[PDB]
Amino acid sequence: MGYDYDYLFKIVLIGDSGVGKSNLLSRFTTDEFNIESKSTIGVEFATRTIEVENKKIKAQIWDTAGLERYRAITSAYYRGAVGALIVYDISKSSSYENCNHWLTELRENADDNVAVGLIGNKSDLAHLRAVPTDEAKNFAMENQMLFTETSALNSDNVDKAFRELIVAIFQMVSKHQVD
Ligand SMILES: Nc1nc2c(ncn2[C@@H]2O[C@H](COP(=O)(O)OP(=O)(O)NP(=O)(O)O)[C@@H](O)[C@H]2O)c(=O)[nH]1
Ligand SMILES: Nc1nc2c(ncn2[C@@H]2O[C@H](COP(=O)(O)OP(=O)(O)NP(=O)(O)O)[C@@H](O)[C@H]2O)c(=O)[nH]1
Ligand SMILES: [Mg+2]
Repeated sequence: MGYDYDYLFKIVLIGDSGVGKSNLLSRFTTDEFNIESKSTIGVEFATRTIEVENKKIKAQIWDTAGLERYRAITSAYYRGAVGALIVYDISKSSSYENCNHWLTELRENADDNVAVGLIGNKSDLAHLRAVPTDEAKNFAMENQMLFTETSALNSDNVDKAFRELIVAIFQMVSKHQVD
């Protein structure tokens, strides 16, 4: 209360430890980055309110370490989420290859009809690129996922990545005028 919003969307970040989930969260919600961030303790969330078609959408973004955890924690994490972002590190091909493992956790825990986006983070490390863009783009298309390469470090495409997901959920859950 105190805040006028039309929608609240819970969105979860999933992906290997180290890919940059927490920095994506912090960059998107509070415009902060930390080069010395460590593995996440417990579960955290932050919120940013954006505007789409003149409606205010509260985007509540959840974060937890990309590591094995108990069933009760993972169920609470996914519960109520209407969007997910699967994150890999464009400089680390093993993280990208593990995306199918994250897709599996998603299918196993997520509510019906969640919007899914794939993010290749750390695009500022293109001098050490291990994952070709066209390969990742194709993988996203094959699995009906949004796709963006981002850098939490320099802010490149971070708003774009989150906004596109939010706009996609918004599209789904509201009525729209034609012409
Ligand atoms: N809780 C609450 N907040 C309101 C209400 N009306 C306006 N506000 C706050 O006042 C802010 C400024 O109003 P408004 O200009 O309508 O915001 P917008 O965000 O719609 N800006 P433009 O529309 O861009 O100014 C709103 O963004 C909102 O945070 C209200 O009825 N209840
Ligand atoms: N160069 C660069 N480094 C990044 C970028 N994003 C995150 N990092 C760095 O990569 C490291 C890991 O980031 P972090 O956000 O903590 O990853 P995480 O996915 O949250 N890990 P965990 O799951 O364990 O909690 C940190 O040193 C962080 O600063 C980026 O866009 N570019
Ligand atoms: Mg983290």
